[PDB]
Amino acid sequence: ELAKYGLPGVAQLRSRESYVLSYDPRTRGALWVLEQLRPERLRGDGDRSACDFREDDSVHAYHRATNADYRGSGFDRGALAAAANHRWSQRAMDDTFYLSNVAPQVPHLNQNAWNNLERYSRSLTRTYQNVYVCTGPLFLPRTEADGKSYVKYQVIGKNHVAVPTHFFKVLILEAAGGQIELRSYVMPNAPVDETIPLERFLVPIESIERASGLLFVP
Amino acid sequence: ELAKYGLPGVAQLRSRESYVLSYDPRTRGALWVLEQLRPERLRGDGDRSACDFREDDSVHAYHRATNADYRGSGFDRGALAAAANHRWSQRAMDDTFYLSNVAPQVPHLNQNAWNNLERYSRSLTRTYQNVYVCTGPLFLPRTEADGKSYVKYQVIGKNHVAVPTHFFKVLILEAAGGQIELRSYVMPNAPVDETIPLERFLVPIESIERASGLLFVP
Ligand SMILES: [Mg+2]
Ligand SMILES: [Mg+2]
Repeated sequence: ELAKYGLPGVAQLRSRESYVLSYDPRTRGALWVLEQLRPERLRGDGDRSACDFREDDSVHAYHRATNADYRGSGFDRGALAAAANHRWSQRAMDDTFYLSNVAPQVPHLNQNAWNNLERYSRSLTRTYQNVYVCTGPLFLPRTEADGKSYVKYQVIGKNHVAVPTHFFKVLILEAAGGQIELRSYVMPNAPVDETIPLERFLVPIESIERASGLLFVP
Repeated sequence: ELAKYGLPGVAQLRSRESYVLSYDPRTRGALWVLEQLRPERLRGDGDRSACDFREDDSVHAYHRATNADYRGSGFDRGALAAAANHRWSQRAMDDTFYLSNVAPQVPHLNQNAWNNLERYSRSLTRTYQNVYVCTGPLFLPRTEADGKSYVKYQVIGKNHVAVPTHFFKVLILEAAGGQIELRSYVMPNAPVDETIPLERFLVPIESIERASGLLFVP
């Protein structure tokens, strides 16, 4: 048999209380995380200190981000499935502090501009019955003086956790009616101004689908 | 439950007559390719023109490598599963010319030193009843002027096909008496001296396992 000893590659799905993620052991962070925020269900009892992030013991130690990797890095532990999205229940929001839900994020971006869009998705849960949000990183290519195009991203910690160049957020908004409503955003991993209107970052989703390796048109 | 709209990330395993691969839609290349070389049966009468490659149709057109991506790159279409490994059957060799089995490779490496390593793998079908080979790319970080580590690789064509910085090859040498011995090689995607003994590119498998995100030890 060709599979006599096992295949080296894992399809690394995780389904937590609060989201589903697909994990990439090479980047030491998630490919995508999808949550369904419904209203009804956002605001609730439960909280946790802003810094109580935990490594994921379901990920092999070879490919597992640790708090030490972020230590001294200048990057926030930016959660993709946001914490205030799941104040519904306690470990429903404890699952959002696993480092599998986290990518190195420029702190000004984590606290102001990505934060405003997190609010926007939390505001749009108001016009539509159900709001599904899928979030993840981008590593976008970039030319230099020689004319050739390069992907270049920073790598932090001894475990070499990748710092994304960009992040995407795609929302498909509905149950209560007829169900069109797809909206796609991308911001660079950089101190982007809070003043810029949120929709200056709208992008067609195949932009994201080609770059990310994922397919969203279902 | 939130999976009501499927998942955007499909794990990608193809099984051809000659190998199992696992595909990466973001790099537009295989994460690994798994062959089982057996002492002679896989050297028969098959043959194929050396540049006759097919773009894979089992991969969505947003994430697939094409021959136009390679055309002006300066890079060889280096087959990870070697074509000479499967003279056994015409289809077993035609499978190795799928572009999903191919990564951008510096042509001097493809034809002198990587070639010697594959000729070395085919050789060791002397001593061992079975020789398993797993080949794949590596994207290794390098340290820059500012003291930070970055992963930097070129992308070619307008599907942005990742140019690996290194290549790994793992030999699982099954001796006739059941005994299995392990061997691991990493060579840079560069013109490297074919006169250097292949012994100098030996590396520990945990090193490939931490860099690639794969787990090999059976
Ligand atoms: Mg945050
Ligand atoms: Mg070759």
